[PDB]
Amino acid sequence: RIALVTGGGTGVGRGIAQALSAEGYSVVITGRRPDVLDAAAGEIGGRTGNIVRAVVCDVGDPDQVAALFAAVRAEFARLDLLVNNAGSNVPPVPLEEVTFEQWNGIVAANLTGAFLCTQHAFRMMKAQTPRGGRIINNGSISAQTPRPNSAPYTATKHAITGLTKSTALDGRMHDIACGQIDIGNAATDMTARMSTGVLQANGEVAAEPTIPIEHIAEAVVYMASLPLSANVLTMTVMATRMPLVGRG
Amino acid sequence: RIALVTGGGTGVGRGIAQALSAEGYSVVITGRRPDVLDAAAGEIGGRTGNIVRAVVCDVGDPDQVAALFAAVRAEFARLDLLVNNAGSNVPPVPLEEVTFEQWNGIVAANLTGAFLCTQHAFRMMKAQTPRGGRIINNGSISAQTPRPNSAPYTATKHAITGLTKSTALDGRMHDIACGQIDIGNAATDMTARMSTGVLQANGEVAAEPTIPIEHIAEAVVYMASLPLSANVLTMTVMATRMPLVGRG
Amino acid sequence: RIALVTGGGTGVGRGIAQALSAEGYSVVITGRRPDVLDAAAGEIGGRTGNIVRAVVCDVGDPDQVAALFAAVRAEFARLDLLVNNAGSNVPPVPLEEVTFEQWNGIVAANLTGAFLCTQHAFRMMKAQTPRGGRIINNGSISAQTPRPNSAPYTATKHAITGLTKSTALDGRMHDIACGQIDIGNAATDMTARMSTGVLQANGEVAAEPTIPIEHIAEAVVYMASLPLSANVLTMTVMATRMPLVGRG
Amino acid sequence: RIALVTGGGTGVGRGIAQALSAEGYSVVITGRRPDVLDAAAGEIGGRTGNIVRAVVCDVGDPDQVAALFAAVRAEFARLDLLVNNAGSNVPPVPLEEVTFEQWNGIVAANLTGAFLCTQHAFRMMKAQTPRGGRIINNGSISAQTPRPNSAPYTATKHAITGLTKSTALDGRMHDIACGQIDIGNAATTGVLQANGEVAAEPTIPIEHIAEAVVYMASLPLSANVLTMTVMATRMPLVGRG
Repeated sequence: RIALVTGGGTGVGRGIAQALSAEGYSVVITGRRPDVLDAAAGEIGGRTGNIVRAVVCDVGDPDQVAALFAAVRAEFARLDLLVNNAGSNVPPVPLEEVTFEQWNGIVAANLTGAFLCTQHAFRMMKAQTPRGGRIINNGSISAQTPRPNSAPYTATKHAITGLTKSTALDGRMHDIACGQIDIGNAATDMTARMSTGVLQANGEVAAEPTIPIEHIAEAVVYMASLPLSANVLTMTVMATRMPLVGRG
Repeated sequence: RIALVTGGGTGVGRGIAQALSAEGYSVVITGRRPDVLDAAAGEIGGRTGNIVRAVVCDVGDPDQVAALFAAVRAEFARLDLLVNNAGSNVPPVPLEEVTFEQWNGIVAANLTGAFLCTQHAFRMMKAQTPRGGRIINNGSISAQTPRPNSAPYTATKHAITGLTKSTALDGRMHDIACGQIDIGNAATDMTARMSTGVLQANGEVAAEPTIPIEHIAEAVVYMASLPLSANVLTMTVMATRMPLVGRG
Repeated sequence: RIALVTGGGTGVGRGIAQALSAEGYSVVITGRRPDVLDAAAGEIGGRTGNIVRAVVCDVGDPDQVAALFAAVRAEFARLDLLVNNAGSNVPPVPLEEVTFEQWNGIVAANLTGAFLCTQHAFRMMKAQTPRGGRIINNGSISAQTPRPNSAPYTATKHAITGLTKSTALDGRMHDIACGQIDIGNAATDMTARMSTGVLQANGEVAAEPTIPIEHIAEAVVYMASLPLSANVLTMTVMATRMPLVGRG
Repeated sequence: RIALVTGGGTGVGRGIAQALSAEGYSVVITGRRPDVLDAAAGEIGGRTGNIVRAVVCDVGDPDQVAALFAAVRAEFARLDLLVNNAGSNVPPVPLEEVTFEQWNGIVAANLTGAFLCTQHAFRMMKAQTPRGGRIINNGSISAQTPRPNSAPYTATKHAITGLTKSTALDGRMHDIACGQIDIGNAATTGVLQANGEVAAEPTIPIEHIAEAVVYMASLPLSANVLTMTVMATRMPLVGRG
């Protein structure tokens, strides 16, 4: 099975790529930093003995995205699983202080990118035989309830839910499944913004609990392990003790 | 670890119970049909080789649920996992023709039982040591979007979403996690091969695609396997090509 | 036009009944206490010069609900609007201390009543010429996000959302429109000035910002002003500054 | 009271502007077509006797957006109400056939414009005295449930839900309220059903949408319609597709 994980050189993406590789998949990963990507491909293929190709790619750029998918096709002929994971955040700055440059950055990375990757996945999954495949979109807890000072991130994540639905709907008759995982506070280490301090509903900065990245990878492996006729349309996996379920 | 699965003698409940047993849990299942319950317990018990107990119990009855929980406490002293699976649908009938008996019946089976068991899980989990546990509510995609002639069913399943939400909020400080699985057309092979017709949005009757019960049991196993600090707040697992994600 | 407002002798329901009457509806309000209900009807009819009829009734009781609707048919021969407003919020107690009596009462008040009335509205609205009419369900902010120690109320209000969806679906072909209003901290000037403490997400007690009942009343008048072919499917009207939209 | 309606020259926006102008608001409308915009402002103004200004302005352009709000501040010194109504759709072409231009254009129209106007509204409303004001976001039924071949539209409208929540949250302590209206089949023949078939659907007069917006804005800042869905009753939505 062929898998493509955008933003798979670092963090959650990497742990997903790693777990996917251990399960047998051939895995392509994308990122913008060749050293990081090269490194991760080497370590993961290292451990698993299975194929790991690294393509440097800006998913906001349509030519680069188109090139990425033409390379994947040229080497593997088909694509069985796409994990749309590339993203980014804005500093928690006041809403009216977000620069145009920051705004464009997050729309491209968090929404446009996931959209261009879906298009190319559709074109490949429709054409290949057997037809079909799965697309899993990395969402966020921000697809449900915002932190203060997070309009852009919160918009782009909400937009991903929309994308997931339309994709789930348009792909139905084509044996293409689409599902979304909303992630709550997954972190490799205390270097992450959750341990470093994130805004609470009252506008204060505080540290929040996190969950090992390993659990998310596990979850995604389960979503992808399903036959095309089953689908995890949405799932929320989170640090249990982080604020979310109460009023803020 | 000790697990309790209501309505675990049949269907989704049985598959969940079996999977949990194969995972090494000591499993306790409930139901109203003694033969069927024993049979189930015996079979699972055999294949896995672990303690699978069967208690005949009407989870809509406070006295029975009390006994149910007193039994569990007396044998195992603790409870790590409660799966609220007991529940039943209803043959569709025009909204105004639903009898009081039917309404009351479907409220007790789909809501009250799950509430009563949650109550007792909480009391056990808050008092046991180590303290804490996980509660998984079986909801339904009717918690999202109804079939025609299903007000009572749709209401109780929406009500489960709220129950999960409150249980999750109230349990947060006690290491008690709760999450909901919304299932879309899971069926045993025999039941699915029946091609039972169901009401579409336009009122027509037609059979729908289904998925194996195993995939739901795998998902519940995953949910349950996380440490207490992690939680699947919700997840929709479904037959990919059944109607739902588009407009009805 | 004929309108029926359950629990319309007091609070939000009384305010709605007042505004509808002011709009030239004939209004039937229901409630458990005769003196209260009678006074309200007379007070309202006074200001507007329109018929306000007070029926002392427990909408959780099937027989009573039947007499109620029979009394409505016998006098006005039609029903054009049903506002399911009767309900109640238990004073907050730990999840596991909620008595069976409390549970049955809140489920009967907050969900059963609305269903039974909706059943009879259907009956009448399908029979009359020309057919149709509107149903407005009083949901809650708790249909979205719970306060701590409120699983029963949160569950019954979530349930109303299910009810509304199925009602809207089933009524479609009969020119019956269903919509729901989720109210956030609406209060009488009397009740509001008391500064009553309520539970926050963290378990602290504090008074919260409120809004005049008059605004909910105005909202319902708008919902009902639409021809049957248009519908406010849902609206949330709330105190702008009360906690809700951020994480708790 | 000073109101600003983006895309107020035509369709739903123009209805909202008309209704607001009738309630006694001074109104500013925006659009890219000066001829249409000028004429709509004249029609409305002549009907109500109230000030209606037309600013030619593409909301996806941060300079034009800044210049627009500077003109509002210049004449009125304040803004009480922003209605983010501007927006567009993309032909029901299959998902992989949508062009990059079509994508960029709907993103700019439906999400970026709303965000940019929101920014400037915040700046003004936090500075003016009395401070605060209200922002009403025109969302869509597509923020709940998609038609086939509508990923870009469905995503951007879902994004509006995110924007609304964050605005409501960040605005709370500055006497800024923000709510969203999801419209179903405003009249402005056949559209795509869940099964891919083309069929026509019930609609609702612009007049009822405008009424709903007028209701939302009639509230004092301490009250807010956080979201509402106003729709043609008998259109598919609440059932499975």
